[PDB]
Amino acid sequence: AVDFSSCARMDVPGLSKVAQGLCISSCKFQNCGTGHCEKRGGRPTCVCDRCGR
Repeated sequence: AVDFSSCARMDVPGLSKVAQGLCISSCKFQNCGTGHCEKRGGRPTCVCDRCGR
């Protein structure tokens, strides 16, 4: 929906990069789901949505 930011806070230990790398690739395999780290108060969520070109 918004291709500009993606865990650019650098607040997490650092694994968030690999955790999203897999969440994105895995959910991308379907070609209709992009993995995004939706975190706010410390709740890292793995949302997958990328259907429709």
